[PDB]
Amino acid sequence: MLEKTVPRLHRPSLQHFREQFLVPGRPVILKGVADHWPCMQKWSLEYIQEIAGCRTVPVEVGSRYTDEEWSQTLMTVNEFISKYIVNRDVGYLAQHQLFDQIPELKQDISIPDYCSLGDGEEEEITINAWFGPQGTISPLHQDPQQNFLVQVMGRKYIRLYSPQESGALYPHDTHLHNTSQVDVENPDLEKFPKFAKAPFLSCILSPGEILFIPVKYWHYVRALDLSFSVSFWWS
Ligand SMILES: O=C(O)CNC(=O)C(=O)O
Ligand SMILES: [Zn+2]
Ligand SMILES: [Zn+2]
Repeated sequence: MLEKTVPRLHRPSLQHFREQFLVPGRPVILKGVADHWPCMQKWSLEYIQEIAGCRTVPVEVGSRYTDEEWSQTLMTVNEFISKYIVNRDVGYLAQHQLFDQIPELKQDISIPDYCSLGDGEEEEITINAWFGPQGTISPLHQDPQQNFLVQVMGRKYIRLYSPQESGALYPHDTHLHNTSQVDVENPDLEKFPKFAKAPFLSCILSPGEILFIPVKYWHYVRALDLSFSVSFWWS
C-alpha cells in the first residue's frame, strides 16, 4: 500500500537514465555498473586496516536528529575499528573524503558514466566514505546535490520520500540540508500524524548496487551489517 520497492535496472542507457530518472527526479538502483570495481573483491575489513589503519579520521557519535545531540572525534582507523566494530557502543566513520586523504584507494573505484549528464566538471564531484558497524542510522534528510550511493561491504535499508511530500515529514527547516523531526522506525504518531499516510520507496541495498538519490529527495539509511558505502555528490 504505502510502500513500494525502488526499481532496479541493469546498465540502463545514458539516455534512458536521463529521460526517465534524472530529469523527473525519480530514484532507481543501478546494477552491473559498480559491480566489478576492484573495491568489491578487495575491500575487506582486514584490507582497510592494513592500508588505512594508521590514518586519522573523523568519527561521529550520537543522535544526528538535533545538533547538540551529536559529536565528532578524530582518531586513527585502527582505534575506530577496535572501539566501534570488533567488540559494544555505536560509532560511524561517516561522510569523509577518504579518497583525497588516501589517493591509492581511488584506483579501486570509478566515476559513474552517468555523472557526465550533469553540468559540473568531474573534478568538482565530492566522494565520501561511509563506514561503520550494523546499526548506524543516518536520519531522514535531504542533500543539495544528486547522489550515487554505492554499496561495497554489507547491506543497508534505505527509505525514500519525494520532495513534494515534505509537509508530511515535519522538517526542522532550521538548516537549508533540511532534516526531519520524525524517527522513521519509532515515530510518535500522536506528535506527527500526517506522516502515517505518506508514500515512499524503500530498498535493501547490497554490495555492487548503486542507489541514485535525486537532488533533495529525502533519505533514511540503516546498516544491516558491517557496512562500507561510497557516495558521489554531483550536479
Ligand atoms: O549512508 C548513510 O549513512 C547516509 N548517507 C547519506 O545520507 C547520503 O549518502 O546522502
Ligand atoms: Zn545545526
Ligand atoms: Zn545524505
